[PDB]
Amino acid sequence: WKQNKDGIWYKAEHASFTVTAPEGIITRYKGPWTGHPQAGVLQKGQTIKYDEVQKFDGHVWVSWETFEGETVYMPVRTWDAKTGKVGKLWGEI
Repeated sequence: WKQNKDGIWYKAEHASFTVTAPEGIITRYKGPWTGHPQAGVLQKGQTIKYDEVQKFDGHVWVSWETFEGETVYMPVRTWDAKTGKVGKLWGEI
């Protein structure tokens, strides 16, 4: 794990994620923060391959690049910054 200037915990990791959340997962642009503009919604059953994992804004995120070259961040589980406790995974890896 490594932390950048903004306090975003990131780590390299190459794996695939399949969304199992009933109502899908909302994706964001720019970074792993709920306040960033929405990039779409990944619905149940859909799978993506991420190249980096982040811990920020009370969640664990996975990121990847789209065909268009934009980086998209997706939350995958809750994260308590003060204790490090992580919640249920919203999909399979």
